[PDB]
Formats: sequence, structure tokens, C-alpha cells
Amino acid sequence: SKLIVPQWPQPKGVAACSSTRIGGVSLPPYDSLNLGAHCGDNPDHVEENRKRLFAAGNLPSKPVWLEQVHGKDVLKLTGYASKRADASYSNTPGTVCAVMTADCLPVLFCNRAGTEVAAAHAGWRGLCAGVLEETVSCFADNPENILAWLGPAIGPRAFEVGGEVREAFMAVDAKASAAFIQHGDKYLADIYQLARQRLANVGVEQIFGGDRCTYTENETFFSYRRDKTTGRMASFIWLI
Repeated sequence: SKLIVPQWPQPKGVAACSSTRIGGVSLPPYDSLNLGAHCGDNPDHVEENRKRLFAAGNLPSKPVWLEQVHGKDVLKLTGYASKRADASYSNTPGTVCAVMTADCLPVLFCNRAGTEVAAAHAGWRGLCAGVLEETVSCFADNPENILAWLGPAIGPRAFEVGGEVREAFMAVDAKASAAFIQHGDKYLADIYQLARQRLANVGVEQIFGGDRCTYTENETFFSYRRDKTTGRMASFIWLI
């Protein structure tokens, strides 16, 4: 399948999907459903892949792509001065929030009532810096009414990092030590657990997903760590 549908108690007024590498037209190293236009692929192929995926996902409009910079800024999708941001927020029907990834954690959010949605691109830098709390801060609803879906990311068996990454996280939130295990001179990091921690700090505990690994599941996902020059997937959410 070209896409995954989040397994969460999705409100009737919300739609969401997350793409795989399967079912497009690109050739290696972008094989096949590469959505990224700035990673060296044949641009005709990328355009075709986007057409295929947007049709498969029944997107009502084109996604509002961001100029992702591995920061913590959120674009409120008001209908831009700048799209330099790593998350977006919408309360407008038909507006599609999207983040593009190939290892960095996508997080999709909505409220139980189905009146607000958001998408965050939470690579370790952005996650550490507070992109998830920034995104949550945009919601009008109460925190216990926010649902968060952890999309396909590089998982804890493959995401090896140096001690400086562990230090960066622990400097914000000491609990972060629980999300690393030592491997020689490095650490294996659980980005999912880090997300759960940082969201729990802001009262968001209804968390779903977190069961995939972009690195390990190579027939299903692109992985920057695995392949360096490769394609991108994306995660999408909208109010119907």
C-alpha cells in the first residue's frame, strides 16, 4: 500500500494518512513513491508520485508544505510571510497539514471533538528544542482532549547517537535518561519515548502509533540514516 492510516480513535471530522515508499514511479535510490523534490530525483517522477499519493489519500487540496529547518516553529494555516517552520496547525476544513520525513518523527495531532489538527516534524533537534510543546500550545482545547499519533520514525534498535544528544535532551528534562541505552561509546535512543515524555509534560497522554521503524522496515520506508541519498515520505492530517 502507498499509505498507512493511523490506528487511533480518529474523530469523524478528521482525516489522516502517512505514505510509504511503495507504489510510485521513481527508480533507485528513490524507489518508488518519493515525494521529495529536493533530494536529487527525477522531477517528473516526483510530480507523478505526489499525484498518486494525493489521489490515494483523498486529499481535498494540496498539502501546505513547509520549509523544514529542524527547528521548533509552527505555522498556523491561516490561508504566507514565511513557511519556515517544522509544524503546522489548522482549524480550517479542507486545509492539509503535512510534514515530510525519512527517519525524523512525524507527529499528527487532533482534538477528540474534531475541530483542530496539526502536524509536527520532530527530528531529534526539533524534539529537543520543544517543537511538540509549541505545536500543542496552538490548540484551543484542553490537553486531555488532544490525541497524538507517532508516525514512522527511526526506531530504538537503529537510532544510535552520541552522548551530546543524550546530554541535550537531559538538560531539558532529566527523565530523558530513560530513553537511551548505552552501546559502547554511543547510545541507542528511543525517539518515541522522548516524544511521549515531552508531550506528557504538557498534559498530552493519549498517544498512539510508535510501532514502526523506518530503518528496519526497508521494503516500506525510506531512511536517510540507512541510505543517505534517497526519497521522502510524508504524513498528512486535515479537517474534512
